[PDB]
This record gives sequence, C-alpha cells and structure tokens, in this order.
Amino acid sequence: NVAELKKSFNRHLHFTLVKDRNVATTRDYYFALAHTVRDHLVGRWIRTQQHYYDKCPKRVYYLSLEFYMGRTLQNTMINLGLQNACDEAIYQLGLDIEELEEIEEDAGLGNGGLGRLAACFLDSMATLGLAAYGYGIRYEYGIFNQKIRDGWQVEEADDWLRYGNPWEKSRPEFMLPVHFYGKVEHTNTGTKWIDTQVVLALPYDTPVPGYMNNTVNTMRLWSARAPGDYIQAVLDRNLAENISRVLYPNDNFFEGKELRLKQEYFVVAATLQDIIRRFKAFDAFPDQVAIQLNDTHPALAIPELMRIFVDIEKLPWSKAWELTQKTFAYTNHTVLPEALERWPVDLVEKLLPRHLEIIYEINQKHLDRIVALFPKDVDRLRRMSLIEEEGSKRINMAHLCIVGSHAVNGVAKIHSDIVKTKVFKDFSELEPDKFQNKTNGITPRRWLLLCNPGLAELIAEKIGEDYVKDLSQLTKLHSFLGDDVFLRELAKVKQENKLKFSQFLETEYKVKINPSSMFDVQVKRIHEYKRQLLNCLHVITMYNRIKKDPKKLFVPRTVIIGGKAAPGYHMAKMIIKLITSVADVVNNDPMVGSKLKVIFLENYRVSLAEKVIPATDLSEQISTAGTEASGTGNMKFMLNGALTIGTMDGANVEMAEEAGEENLFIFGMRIDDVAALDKKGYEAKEYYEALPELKLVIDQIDNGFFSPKQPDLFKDIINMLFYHDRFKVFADYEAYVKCQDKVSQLYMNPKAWNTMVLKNIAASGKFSSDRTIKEYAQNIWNVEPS
Amino acid sequence: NVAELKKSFNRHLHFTLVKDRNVATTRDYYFALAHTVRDHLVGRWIRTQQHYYDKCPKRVYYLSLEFYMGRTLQNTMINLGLQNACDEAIYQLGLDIEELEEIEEDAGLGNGGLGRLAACFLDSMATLGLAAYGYGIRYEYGIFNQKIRDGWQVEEADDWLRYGNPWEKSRPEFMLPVHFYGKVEHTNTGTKWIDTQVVLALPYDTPVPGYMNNTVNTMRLWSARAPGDYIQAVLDRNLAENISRVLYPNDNFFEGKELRLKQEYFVVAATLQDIIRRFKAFDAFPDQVAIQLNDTHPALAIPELMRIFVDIEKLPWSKAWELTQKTFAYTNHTVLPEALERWPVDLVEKLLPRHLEIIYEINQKHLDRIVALFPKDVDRLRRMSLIEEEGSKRINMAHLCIVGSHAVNGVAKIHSDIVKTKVFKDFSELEPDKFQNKTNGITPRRWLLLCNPGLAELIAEKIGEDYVKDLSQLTKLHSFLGDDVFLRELAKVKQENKLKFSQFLETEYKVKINPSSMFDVQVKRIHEYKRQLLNCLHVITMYNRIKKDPKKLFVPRTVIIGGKAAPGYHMAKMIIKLITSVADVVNNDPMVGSKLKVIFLENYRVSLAEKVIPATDLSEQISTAGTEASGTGNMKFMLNGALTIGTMDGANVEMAEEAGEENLFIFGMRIDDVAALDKKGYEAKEYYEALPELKLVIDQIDNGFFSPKQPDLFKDIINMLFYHDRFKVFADYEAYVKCQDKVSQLYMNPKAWNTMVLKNIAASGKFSSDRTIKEYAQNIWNVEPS
Ligand SMILES: O=C(N[C@@H](Cc1ccccc1)C(=O)N1CC(C(=O)O)C1)c1cc2cc(Cl)ccc2[nH]1
Ligand SMILES: O=C(N[C@@H](Cc1ccccc1)C(=O)N1CC(C(=O)O)C1)c1cc2cc(Cl)ccc2[nH]1
Ligand SMILES: *Cc1c(COP(=O)(O)O)cnc(C)c1O
Ligand SMILES: *Cc1c(COP(=O)(O)O)cnc(C)c1O
Ligand SMILES: CC(=O)N[C@@H]1O[C@H](CO)[C@@H](O)[C@H](O)[C@H]1O
Ligand SMILES: CC(=O)N[C@@H]1O[C@H](CO)[C@@H](O)[C@H](O)[C@H]1O
Repeated sequence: NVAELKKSFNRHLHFTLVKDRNVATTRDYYFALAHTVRDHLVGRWIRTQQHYYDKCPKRVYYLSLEFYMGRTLQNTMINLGLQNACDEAIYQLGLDIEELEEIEEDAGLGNGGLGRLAACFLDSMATLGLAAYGYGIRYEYGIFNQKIRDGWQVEEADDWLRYGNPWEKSRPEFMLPVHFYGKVEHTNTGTKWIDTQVVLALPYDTPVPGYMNNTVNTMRLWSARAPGDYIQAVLDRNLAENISRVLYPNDNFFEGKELRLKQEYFVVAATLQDIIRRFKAFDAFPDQVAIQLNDTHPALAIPELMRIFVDIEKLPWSKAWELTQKTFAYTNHTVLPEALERWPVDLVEKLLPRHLEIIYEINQKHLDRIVALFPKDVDRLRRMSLIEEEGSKRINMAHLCIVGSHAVNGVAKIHSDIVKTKVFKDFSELEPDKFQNKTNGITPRRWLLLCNPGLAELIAEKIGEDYVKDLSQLTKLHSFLGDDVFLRELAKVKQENKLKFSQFLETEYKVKINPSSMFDVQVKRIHEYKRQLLNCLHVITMYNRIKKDPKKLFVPRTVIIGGKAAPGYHMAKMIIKLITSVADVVNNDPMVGSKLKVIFLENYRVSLAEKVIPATDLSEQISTAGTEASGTGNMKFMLNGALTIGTMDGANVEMAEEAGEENLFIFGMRIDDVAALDKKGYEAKEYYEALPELKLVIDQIDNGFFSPKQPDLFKDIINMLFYHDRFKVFADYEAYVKCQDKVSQLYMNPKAWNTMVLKNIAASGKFSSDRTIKEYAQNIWNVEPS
Repeated sequence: NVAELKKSFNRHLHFTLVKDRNVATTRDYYFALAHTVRDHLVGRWIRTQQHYYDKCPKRVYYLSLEFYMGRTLQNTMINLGLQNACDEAIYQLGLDIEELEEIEEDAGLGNGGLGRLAACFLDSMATLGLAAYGYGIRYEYGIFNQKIRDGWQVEEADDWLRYGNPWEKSRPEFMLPVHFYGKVEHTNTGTKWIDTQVVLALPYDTPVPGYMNNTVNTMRLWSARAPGDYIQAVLDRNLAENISRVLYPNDNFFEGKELRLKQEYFVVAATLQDIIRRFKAFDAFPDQVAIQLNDTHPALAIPELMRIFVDIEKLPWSKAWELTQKTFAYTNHTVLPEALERWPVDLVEKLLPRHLEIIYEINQKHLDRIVALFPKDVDRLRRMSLIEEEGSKRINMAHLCIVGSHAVNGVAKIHSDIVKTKVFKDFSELEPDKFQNKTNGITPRRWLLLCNPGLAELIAEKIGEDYVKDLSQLTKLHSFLGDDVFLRELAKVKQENKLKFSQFLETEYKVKINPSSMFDVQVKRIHEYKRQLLNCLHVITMYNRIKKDPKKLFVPRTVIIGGKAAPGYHMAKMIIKLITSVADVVNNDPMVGSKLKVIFLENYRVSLAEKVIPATDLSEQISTAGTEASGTGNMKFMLNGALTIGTMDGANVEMAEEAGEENLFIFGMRIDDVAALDKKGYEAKEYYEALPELKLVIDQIDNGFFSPKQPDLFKDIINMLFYHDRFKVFADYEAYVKCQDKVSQLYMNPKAWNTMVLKNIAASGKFSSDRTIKEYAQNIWNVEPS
C-alpha cells in the first residue's frame, strides 16, 4: 500500500541515491521512484523467464536495428497497476510525480514508425503472454535531439545514458565475440574463417511488462566492446566500440556506410549465437525458434544461421537451408527505391568474406531452380537473383530475405498487395502462400491509457475496461451515438488535453494559443513523400485568404507541424526552414491575430507524441498514394479523438473501411490516379496556372515574401516542385484545399464533429497491436497467446 | 549481525542483481555482498559531510593524478568492523568469501609508490577524523594488466569498469566545464580567455571510511565528457573523453605528451572550481582551504587559482598571490632528472595561453625580487626562474610549485635534505622555513590487519589492539625478546603465510616451491635505479655456485622478482626478459633442484602485494644510494615480518635508525661514496676483472648461456652495464653478494633470525601513515585530528 511505496522510496533515496530531503535533486527523486517501481518487476521477471525454460514453448525473436521505446516509468506503473498508488505515495511525500516523470530521457533508439512498431509489438507480445524476445543494439546515442536555430534544424547528441538507465540490466555472463574481416580458407576440414578481428558483444536486458498479466518479457540489446604506441593502442579501443555508438538517423533512406554494415552483422551474429546457445539447453530448432526480420536490416542473419549450421555444426547444406527457411520470416516496410538495401559485393567481401560465399551459394541453388522451371526465361533469372550485376555488383538484401524465409509480410493491405503482386511478382508467383499481410497496430496502453487518461476513463465509465485488452470492444461506443451528454463529455476531454498542451506550447514558444481554435497537426519524420510541403502550401493559402478578407467568418486554427529531418536530407531541411519562415510571417501579422497560428513542434519524439496527439482535432496523413506503407501515427490520432484528413494510402484505407469513408476526410489522387499521371507525364507548371491561389502561394515563396533577406532562399524547393517532384504536390493541392474547407465547415457544428469523432474512436479497435500480434503468432510464428 | 547480513545479501541478489541461487554467478554474489557492505557506509557518509558543513573546520585537499586504491570490499569490512560478521553470514549461505573477494578488480589508478601514498593518506586522514578530500581523475583504464609472453612483458588494457564499480557514486549536479586552447583578450573589464573548446568534468565520489571511528570521507575523481558529417561528429565526441581514458604508465619518467598536459589541467580546473564553489557556501579562503600538490603533476593549479582570483573574482594580483601561497603546499617525490616536469612554452601557449601569461607574470615578480636582493648575481636569476631559456624554452614546474606554495616537503630525511640544500639551494636560502621533511608511511589497516590477519592477531594477543591506531605501540613487542614460545609463534604465522602464497604460485606457475626455503622478494616497478639487475646478477651467481659444488650445505631460496615496466622503457623490458631467461635455466636445471627457484611475479599490483609481502622473509631494497626518495614497500615488508637487505637510501636509513643498523642488512655505497665514484669516473670494466664470480656471470649473459637461440640478445644490457650504467651496478655487486651470504648465515639460526625480525616489527611504529599525516596536519595544513 501507499505506506510501503513511501518507505521503499525513502529507502532508495537514502541507500541508492545517498541523499536526504534537504539535499536530494529532482533527478534523485525520479531515480528513487524508478527503483521503487523497478523492484516490483523482479519477481515476475524471474518467474516468466523461468517458466519459459520449464514448459519450453516455441520462442519468438524480434530482430530489429531499432526499438523506439520512449520513457519507461509510467508505462511500467500502469501495466503493473501501481500508478494510482504511486501517484498517491509521491503526493504524500510532497512531490509532483509529473515533475519526476519529466526527468526521464526517452530511449530513442529508433527513427520513427519502424522503431516504434517494434516497441508496440513488445508491449503486445508481453500482454498476450507470448515467449517473445526483442533483440537489438544498445546505442550509446539514439536519434539526435532537435533544436531550431535561425529557423533551421540543428542536431545535438542524444546522450541518453549520461546519468544512468535504471531499466537496463547488464548480463555479463552472456557476452560473446563477433568476427569481422579476415579471410576464407578452404581446407580438408572444411571452410574456415580465420585472421578475423574480434569485437565483444555485451547484452543488456530490459524488462517488458505485459498489461496486468504477470508476464515480464525481455528486450536484449547488444553493446560493442574491445577485446605501436601503448597510449594510442588503448585509445584505438574506441574504434571497436564505435559499432554501437550511434543510431543512423535515416528514415526511409539507404546509406551504404561500412559502419552501418558492421552494426547489422554485429547484432545479427551476437543474436544468433545467443539463440543457438539457448536452444542447446537441431531438427526441432524451427519448432522452438521463430526469428522475425524487421525489414532487410538484419538480412545477414540468414547466411549467418547457415554459416553456423554448416561451418560450425557440420550440418549438410540441404538440411541447414531447410531449417533456416522454417526459422526466418521477413517483414517488408517500404516501397521507395532509395530506401532499398543493396550492399556492394566489394564491401561485403572485405568485411564478411565467408558470408559473401554463402550468399553466392544461396543464389546459385536459387537460380538453378528457376531455370529448372523456366528453362528459357533468361531475363527472369537476373531479375530474381540476389545479385545485381549492373555496373558495380551489389546484393539485393530483400531478395536474400525472401528466399531465406518461409513467410514475407507487408504492413497494410494495399502495401502487402503491391509487394506481392508487383514488386516481387516473380517470387510470389513461384511461392504463392509465402507472401502475407499483417496490418500494423499500436498498443492501447501507451497510446490511450498512459497518454490520454481522460479518454480512457470516459470510455471505461461507459463500457467497462475490457476494451484495454480487446480494443474491438470499442465498437460498443456506438450505443452513445445520439447521447448528447456523452458527446459533450467527449469534447470536454479533448478540451482539457488542448488546454494542458497549450500551457506547454506557451512556455516553450512565445505564442499566444487560441484555446478554442482547431488543432491541425502533422507530426512525423520530415520527408517529401510525407508532404509537410503540401500542408505548408495550405497554411500559406489560409494566410492570404485572411489578408484579402479579414472580416470573413473564419474557423480559427492552430497548425502544428513537427518532425526531425535526416541530417543529410537537404530538401527536408529546406522544408523545415520554409515552415518556420511561414510561421513567423503568420504569427506576427497584425491582421491575422489569434485567427491562425503556426507552430513547428521541435524535437518530435515518443514522449512528445504522447502530449500533442491527445490534444489534436485534425490529423494530417497526406502522403502521396502508394508511398506510406502503413503509418501508425494515423492510428494513434484515430484512437485519441482526432478526425483524419488524408489520402487513400497505407492503413488510411483500412481506417476508412472500419469507420466508413464518409467519417474521414479522404481526398486527392489514389494509387491508380498516380499511375495514370505518371504514364502521361507530370507537369507541375500546369496546376501552377490553372490554380490561382497556388500561383500566389508559389510566387510569394519564390519572390521572397517569406525570406526577405534572401529572395532566392527557397529556389531549391521551387526548382524541385516544378521539375523534380516525384511526389506530385501540386496535383493534390486543389483537392487538398477543397477538403480542408469542408473540415472547417464541419468544425463549426460541434455536435456533428464530435459525432464523427465518436464513430472514429468506436472503429479504432482493429488497429490495436494486440490484434496484429495475434495474427503474426497464428499465421507466421505459429505460437499460442497464453 | 549475521541474520540481517544474510537477509540484506539475499535482498540485493534478488532486487539488485535479479538472480536466484540457482542462476547467480560468482560475480553476482560478490556484487550482492559489496552492496550489503556498501549500505553500512551511507549513514556515516552523509553524517560526516554534513558535519563538515556545520562546524566548518579547515579542509584538506589532496590533489593527485593518481590514487592506487586496490580493492575496496575487505578494507571497508575491516574499517567498519563487519568482516567477522560478514565472513560468517557468507559461510552460512554456503559461499566462500575469499572466492567472492577475488572477483573484485583493483582500482589501479596509479603507477606505484606515489599513487599508493595517496591511497594510504586517505585511509589515515579518515582514521584521524580530518576533513579531507582526495581529488583526482577517474581513468576508464588504469595501469595495464601485465602478462608474460615468451619471457617478455605484454600489456593488456585494464578495463576495470567493464562490469561496474559499486564503490563509486556519480555526482551529476556538480558537473563543470573545463576550457582548452582558445586565445586571450585584455579588455577594460578584465582579461578574457575566449574561443576555447569546452570539456565537461563529471565528478565520481568514493567513500573513504576511517578505521572504527564513524568517519567516512570522500575521494572525488573527475571523468571527461563531451558537451561536417553528423555520424562522424558524434564519434569525435570520443576525442574529448580521451582526456580521462587512460593513466600514463610511467614511474619516475617525464613524457611531454599533449594529452598528459590536458589531463593535468583538466583535474586542476575542475578541482579548483569545485573548491571555490564549496568555499562560497576570500580573505579567509586559506584558513578554510589547504591544497596539497602531489608532485608537480598538478602544478597548473597555482596559475589557475590566480586566474580565478584575478580574471573572475576581480581581486588585485598582490592579494591573490598572497592567498595562493597560503593555500598551496608542494611535495617533491623525485630526484632523477628524466622525471622532472618541464613543459615546452609552445605547447602550453597553444593549450593554456592565459596560464602562460600568468606564469610569465609570476616569474617576473619573482625574478625582480631576486635582483632586489642580489643585484649582480646574474647567473642566479636564470638559475631560479620558472623558465628554462636553453634551446627550446620550457617551464620548470618544480620552480612554479616552489614559489606558489608556502611549504615544500621531501618524503624522507635524506631526500628532503637533498631537495633543500642541493637541488633547491637557491630557494631554500631565501626561504629557510619553507622546506620541510615528512617521512612517508603506510596504513597499518590494509598493510597489516587486512593483508596479514595472522600477524595482527598474534600481536594483539600479546599487547592489545591499541597499536592499530597508534603503531608506535609496537615497541612493546620488545618485552618478548627472550620469549621462545612467542618467537616460535611468530615464525608459525610467517610459515602459514608462505604456505598459502605457495599454493598460489603453484597454480599460477608450474614450479614446485620448497615451502622451507627462504623467500627472497623484490617487488616494485621495474627501473634501472631500482636494480632488479643487481639482484639478477646475484641469482645467477648462486646458480653457478651450486653447479661448481652441488654438495655444499646451502640454505634453499625461492627468489621472487616482480613488477611492471613502463611500455616505452626498453631497458626495463630487457631486464624482465633477462630475469625470465635466468629463471628458466635455474628452475629446470636438474642439479639445482629444489635448492633454488626463481619466480617473476606477474602483474604485480596492490592486491597481489597484500599476498606476497606477508609471505616474505627477505626484502630487497637495493636502489643506488640517492635514487629512491623514500620507498614504502620497504616499510610494508618491515611491518610484516621480513628482514631487509639494502642500501642506506630513502627511508631505508630511518628504518635502520629505528630498528638499529645491526638489525638490517645494509651494504654497498652510501650517498657520499656515490659522489666520490662520480668525480673519479666510474669504469665498470674494472670490477668485471677484479671480481671473478662477476666475470662469469657477465660472460654467461653476453655469451648466450641464458639465450641460446639468440647469443647477442642481451648485448643491450652488457653495453649499458659496461659504458652507460648511471646506477653503478657492478660497484655494489661485491658488497651485495657479501651481504647476501651473511643473510643465509643468519637464516640457518631460526632463533636469531626471528629475534631480528621481532626487533624490526617492534620498531616499525614510525612508518604508519597516521604519524605522517599528523605531521602534515600540524606543520603544513594546520588542521586538527578529530
Ligand atoms: O552509484 C550508486 N548508485 C546508482 C543508482 C542508480 C542506478 C541506475 C540508474 C539510476 C541510479 C547511481 O547513482 N548511478 C548509476 C549511474 C551511473 O552509472 O552513472 C548513477 C551508488 C550508491 C552508493 C552508496 C555508497 Cl555508500 C557508495 C557509493 C555508491 N554508489
Ligand atoms: O543494472 C542493474 N543492477 C546493477 C547492480 C550493480 C550496480 C553497481 C555495481 C555493480 C552492480 C548492475 O547489474 N550493474 C551496474 C553495472 C553496469 O553499469 O554495467 C552492472 C539492474 C537491476 C534491475 C532490475 C530490473 Cl526489474 C530491471 C533492470 C535492472 N537493472
Ligand atoms: C508513431 C510515431 C511515428 C510514426 O509516424 P507516421 O506518421 O506513422 O510516420 C513517428 N514518430 C513517433 C515519435 C511516433 O510515436
Ligand atoms: C607500495 C607499493 C609500491 C611502492 O613500492 P616501492 O618498492 O616502495 O617502490 C608500488 N606498487 C605497489 C602495487 C605497491 O603496493
Ligand atoms: C523503412 C521504414 O522505416 N518503414 C516505415 O515502417 C513503418 C512500420 O511498418 C510503416 O508504418 C511506415 O509507413 C514506413 O515508412
Ligand atoms: C616519481 C615517483 O613516483 N616518486 C616516488 O614517490 C614515492 C612516494 O613519495 C617514493 O617513496 C619513491 O621513492 C619515489 O620514487
């Protein structure tokens, strides 16, 4: 009870932090609390892992280069059902728990959607009581902290481990060596990989508590450690430790840096040896082991498992290749060509010479089969080989992932279809059953219970709390479609969120927020395919309109656009500057006043999403049709009371399917409209003329209305937009703006706006990661939710 | 009590190590025990520091680049009087406490004597209840681990923090910035050091418990942290963190590397700001603050205090210079010229431009005074300036330390005299009272209670335990000079030690130890002035003797020579190889058998000294007269029951004074004999001829009797020995060997050998670091032992 939580807290402050109430810092209080909460995890954690050893159910291994975990304290208190008791204990000790919680750094070991999907999967897998493990890398530095300077993004090192991480547990007894470079030696004993450089891998375990179910799983992250001048030799140990130093900040973009390849083989080698070791405590290996490949990043795992089976375990190739396919499953997360992993055979040859041999082997057996089925289709061979002979020979990691796995899945109906029927038509045709779909999901714990306590409560007061573990239960909120009191209560919750988040924007930015305006938000990583630009074109279009007619009845808006750009992404940085430039001109214009305010949410990250999302009314999901494989921010917003304005793309389609197309503000081109416009040939100049408001928008940008001191500042954008916009911004502008007006129309009718919201929330059940995982478990890993 | 200790232990294993008895590793048990013991320090630690704030007694700041701490567990158990209870609790839990204690890594943040003197001082200062703080650097890597390969020393990184350090406490709220490089601007608002690069200093506190007295002091060690390509920019953060990465492995040798200068200014800047900060919570500054400079390593502290006083606090130079001198005190630790710190004004100018100006200033005021006293003695000026104009201009840090301090002390009568009357005659003549002596000491806790429980007990059973806190009490062991039972008991203790340490040498080295042989040991850092060579010449001389006459009644010996060589010290490495070569030839010779065995104690360090020292009979302290400023290993051996064979050097002289010259085996040249032989001119070839046994020794070395495969392997040694031996090995060989025979003579008479031992142990009271500190407190820091 509260009493014991307070005693424990004091115990830790004293013994663990060596402090008194007269000298304890705010940080000391947070750590003391974390420890107090952390202790409640031990019993179950040991019990859970022990239970997996005893009953030996098939285990699931989620192998990913990223895990966008966020903060742990609160999530752990909720899932353990200790939040209310802790809130009380901390209150009685004269402290502000919210204040202590803010001290915790986000474990931002991910770039965005992909990394966050891994985090939601862990929570779900633990909640469904599955024997699942997350295997990744413990980056000393996660995704950079974003700061805006002179309207531009500046990167600062995210030194999240500086003051310590109470949620991680070093597991020194499981350290393992990883090999790099060296050479292949073909002898009578077989193929040996010798003269390699060694790097030690030290695993760090982090508990993953299921929601109210006694289960605490593990996320094992590996850290790299080192195994002429003496002083300099010691310093060069840093070179080996550089492997797990920092997470590559690219979202949907392939950068073929050697260090990156090292990280990939690193996590792959350590993980597989650790799995093998655990297994031997091989015919039944795939009946006990399931390894999910999160995108092609861990593709090397396939030839590494083979290498272990063949070179170390001495199994015959045929047998080894069979077990491998039954062990792996591959998830495809993108369609953009510049994101595709294609490593130069030269780099791989030098760094992983034995693996290159193995990949060649795989390809040989693979291609021989194709001929043994289509003896004359010559172009089909090169089209299907894991090797791209064009110019400089490179490896198509996706193809390696397809042949080395028994199942390949996309992350949304539309996406999976494109992956199965177009992108990999040749492979799907040969192995029909291999390709599947598994529509993404988000955990309703962090993205509802934790981030929106007001909503969670309102809902539970109307239909009970069964919905937490079975989100489909939300369909019962339909019974309240005509209930005016409930609808007023729904909007009240949304209002409290907006008021709390406003006070946040107030202290952070010198802008007076119209608490009654509509919160128009587009938060996600900055990328042309995501179109923060199109949105920006709209904001500017609204600016002008107010100038021309400042008396016109206008629904006030607070437009929020936030997200980080990859350091080496020039266009994204230009767009950020463009937006901050626009914001300044709009925010300070005397005629616009509290009618329209533009904010660029700085340092958008998981813990910040938990704040802004619940305070949103309008969710911007406007990616060009066919570009966003699925999206998950769209779901978070849907579940949190916001209406969506977007294209029929990724999971947006299924959101319309569930809620009813009429209850979402769909617009612009669809997958086929994009195809047609391609064949014809896109010429942005035409819309620039046919659409008068656009021309004005564009001219102001290019003329320097938003960049006086630098008239041609944004020329790079104009240039791209007019002759190199592979994402057709102008082509959806008319429909987009047209759609936006309608959004404001509905907003004026509170009763109708909230009616549509209710239909959205009541239809979000399908997007719970719990449903996603049950499908993965049943149709891919073949494991049972206990 | 035992019950509670066992409960706590289990609590930590579970909550802190997340383990059960079925899965806990030996490392987990050690950590669980450490935490159990560590908790007993919290109360007193907070109380002690709080007490210093309230009563505000003058504080002592021991500034050192090194703190050779060793292991903490046992020391802490003893000083807190918990060892017996813990031993019991661990036994009842079915564990071996000795086994757990061996898991702990030595905090080898020192090279040898100097670093260990700092560690003994901390223990003593805490035992005397003084308000003392140790300020140093937290090296990620301490002194390298030594391994012997093919008879040669090989260095391995001492990654002591890999598995964590339970004895350190991060103090994030006291982090501070340190500046490097930049340039200077003398504005009308004071001098400004701008455009500097910043490096953050994060302090880590370690508790220093006094022996049975409620006092727990602090040792604050600073770690360096960082405040174009994005990935590479993040990696370059390592460059700043390199500052506190590794301890320079040089013992009595000056290496002018820039990184070293950085470490020095680093610890100096952080320490002084932290002291200033604490003080302001300036006329009374020196009445509250005393900063001891451990050698010239932290010399920069003088101009840094001035810089703070003048450039930041805006005090007038005159006033600032006055407070500075009253604040600092300097301890001189060496006489060898190649060890003297003399930084090139160019390096300092680039890295610390403002400090160079300040040093120039100091020198100016300084030299003006000299002329204002000796208007014509021109050569005296350059002879006394902090600047050496010869060739490339450099700074004499010793001279900076003399003028910036109110007191300078040597570490032994003979040494302090040489420092005051010869080396700094010009300074001592001007400021007579400034130079003092403070003979070194060792703490009787670690070097008696902890390392030799058998002896400590025997002694306490005869005269009580008051001796622990007042070692002079040992003089009472005289009453037992004729007591045969006591003498038999004394030798019994020595025997148990030898048998336990033998089992150690047995498992580590494949050599059968004659448990009844005389343990002849010389353990210390490897250096020509220390003469492991002369010893080696003796071992070889004993080898031959046995060959010529294998029937001769010979007192069996086990010669142990151990120590690390500085990586860049070629001669030292040659000597190590020479010794291992000799050992092999002696250890395997069928005629010598169990008559003589040679061992090269590998990886000699603090925890290892605690093992071998108590097992020693004969302590080798044979440095050339005038080279060893003091020595402390000599004291440890004296206190532990060994007889000493050595020259009248360092503290060896005072050991003879205390015990009676006849009760030590002194020999060879004395300080004056060295002077004479110099003036005349040393010609090693002469002794090579006059001494027949030597010629044989030498010829065997040079001919390849110990290096068949490489006949001229040791030519480098022979060369040095015949034409470049600035330490006159041959000149003391005759006396040395002569002395050695006498040692064996006495050994045959157990009753007489133990009689001399008793006189040694009974006279070691003076060498307690408690006495040394009382003198420092009373005559230098002016603080009162509470
Ligand atoms: O480090 C101690 N506690 C730990 C407590 C802790 C552990 C994990 C996360 C947050 C806090 C501590 O303060 N830190 C570990 C972090 C790091 O490695 O940077 C900071 C500690 C308690 C204690 C008590 C005594 Cl008597 C002596 C030394 C001590 N150290
Ligand atoms: O780090 C934990 N305990 C600590 C315990 C410890 C602390 C200080 C020195 C030695 C051991 C730990 O195991 N280490 C700190 C060392 C390092 O920094 O490498 C290794 C820990 C306990 C725990 C319990 C739960 Cl439920 C979840 C996470 C957890 N971490
Ligand atoms: C969920 C989430 C994302 C994913 O955004 P999309 O709009 O689906 O690309 C990105 N960043 C954070 C911090 C998230 O929580
Ligand atoms: C005490 C000690 C020293 C000093 O040895 P001397 O022989 O006194 O120079 C050096 N190293 C270690 C590990 C010590 O314990
Ligand atoms: C390569 C990559 O980061 N892919 C991202 O993955 C997430 C999770 O599947 C998708 O929702 C998103 O649309 C997609 O852009
Ligand atoms: C440079 C250096 O390490 N000096 C050493 O200091 C210790 C402690 O004062 C002396 O006992 C020793 O003789 C001397 O060689």
